[PDB]
Amino acid sequence: KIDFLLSVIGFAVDLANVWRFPYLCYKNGGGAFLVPYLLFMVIAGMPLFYMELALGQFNREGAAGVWKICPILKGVGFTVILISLYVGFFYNVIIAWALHYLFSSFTTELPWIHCNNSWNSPNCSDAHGTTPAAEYFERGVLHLHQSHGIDDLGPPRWQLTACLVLVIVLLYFSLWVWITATMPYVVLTALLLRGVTLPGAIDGIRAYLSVDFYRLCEASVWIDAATQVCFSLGVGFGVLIAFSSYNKFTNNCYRDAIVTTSINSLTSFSSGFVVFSFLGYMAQKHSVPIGDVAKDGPGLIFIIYPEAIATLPLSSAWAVVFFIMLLTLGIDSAMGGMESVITGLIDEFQLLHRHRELFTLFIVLATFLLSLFCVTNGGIYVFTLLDHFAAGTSILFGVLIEAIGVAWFYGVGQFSDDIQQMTGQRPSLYWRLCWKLVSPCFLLFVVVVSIVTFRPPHYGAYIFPDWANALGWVIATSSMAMVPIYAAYKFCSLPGSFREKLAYAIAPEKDRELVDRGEVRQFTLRHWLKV
Ligand SMILES: Fc1ccc(C(OCCN2CCN(CCCc3ccccc3)CC2)c2ccc(F)cc2)cc1
Ligand SMILES: *[C@@H]1O[C@H](CO)[C@@H](O)[C@H](O)[C@H]1NC(C)=O
Ligand SMILES: *[C@@H]1O[C@H](CO)[C@@H](O)[C@H](O)[C@H]1NC(C)=O
Repeated sequence: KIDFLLSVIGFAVDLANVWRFPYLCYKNGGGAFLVPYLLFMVIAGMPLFYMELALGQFNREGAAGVWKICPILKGVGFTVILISLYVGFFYNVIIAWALHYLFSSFTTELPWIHCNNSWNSPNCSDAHGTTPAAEYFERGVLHLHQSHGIDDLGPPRWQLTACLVLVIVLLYFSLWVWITATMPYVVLTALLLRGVTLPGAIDGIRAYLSVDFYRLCEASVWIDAATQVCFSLGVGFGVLIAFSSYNKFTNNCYRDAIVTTSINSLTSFSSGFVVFSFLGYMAQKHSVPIGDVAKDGPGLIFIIYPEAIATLPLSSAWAVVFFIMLLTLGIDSAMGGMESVITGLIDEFQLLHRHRELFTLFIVLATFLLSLFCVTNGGIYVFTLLDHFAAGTSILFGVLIEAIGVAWFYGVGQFSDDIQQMTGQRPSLYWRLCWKLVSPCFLLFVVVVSIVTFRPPHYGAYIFPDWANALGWVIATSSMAMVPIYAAYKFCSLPGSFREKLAYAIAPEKDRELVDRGEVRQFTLRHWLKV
């Protein structure tokens, strides 16, 4: 009842709809990003959500223990864990920035209002060049002007290192909801009501709701939309399976999938609406076009929202409340992502059941030491590289392998009966077709297009060198290469001839009685042709 609805709210809003979605909408065409996003959502965001929810609820294992249905494909369980670790590495930095801004908001005069300060260049325009908020961010919080690229980083900054330490301590002691869940909705509604009334908001709304029919012919908005759907829904991170492994057996995993995706899409739409409504007003007030008012990067919202707060009556209170909300949202997301990895590695190995605090300490210390790279002078370059290369092709490859392993090796007709065991009904033809044919081919197309059509990352005008791209590709392939290695190890470890090795490697562990009598279900084509 109310506990069910309060659980949907927690999954409906996260840091991926407030921080990344508007920045990806602005980077691509305004309104040309909403067509691939909605198409990919409808096609392969509900089937995958349903699949992971049901798999976790039925097999009662975190991330790699659910692969008793196909022992040879356990490498995706480690791939998703590596992806989660990589994501958390740069996920901590956003919380550090939010803490910095929250501490800086306790003033009678906000520091990002005018440019008379010591961190301002002559190229600053006051309501007329660079805006005071972007200059304040870059040259007072990041100190980006002292870095000459990714090959020249410098020592870490002592102001942001303290925030990172505080975030790490809080996360560890939280890992070892009535107020925390309904605060972002109130804040976003208030911001939307404010931004609707601003003089130049209609132009931004029109640019947001207009679809450009020439930006859809480029193979970048599709990849961005697919990766953003994966980021927002949590598919491909190992989080949904781990969360659902604790749910009741006779739980309706279909209604949850139907409702959570709808509410998530509505929240994403509202966030983009607010951001573009403020962008239009800024562009009108600065006498510049909408596309030439900011840079495409993870500095949006951090540049926009302070300027929106500055126009409210008592701006200090609004700023404090907004940054507290952002801090809580980021903490929740990071703690969930880290708990996924911790529980997966605890379930996998047996010695660690006597190493709980001494394992969480190791994980958080490694995360802190790896996040220390992004608090240097040139940390935004490392942030951009990580954001481009940690997920994307690797996460889509992992999702494709998971879908293939569940729908072709185990069997969609057996998955349906497993669902019908816990819930009184079984999936219809639409769900089975989407699981078996529609989703895998689209995922394969997106993966192939992403690999063949490579676009180097950039931050405004800086173009990354060759070795940066090589290191990024190594980082991306490190998690992807976990499937063939485990497959080869599993094949070589099992005893018997080739046929017996294959039979024990592809058949489920609950079918050993049938396999021992020469009754392998995967040695006939009726099993592979059945939808
Ligand atoms: F095991 C679980 C325990 C708790 C939760 C809570 O949700 C967290 C919301 N997720 C949204 C999806 N994000 C995508 C990954 C990004 C990321 C970031 C850093 C490192 C790695 C990955 C992860 C976070 C929750 C909240 C209300 C509730 F009622 C129940 C659970 C989930 C699973
Ligand atoms: C900046 O400060 C100087 C000295 O305090 C002052 O003369 C100048 O007018 C200020 N700039 C603006 C735009 O007011
Ligand atoms: C700032 O403006 C001056 C002109 O007054 C210009 O010469 C300089 O290049 C500008 N700085 C930039 C664009 O970084």
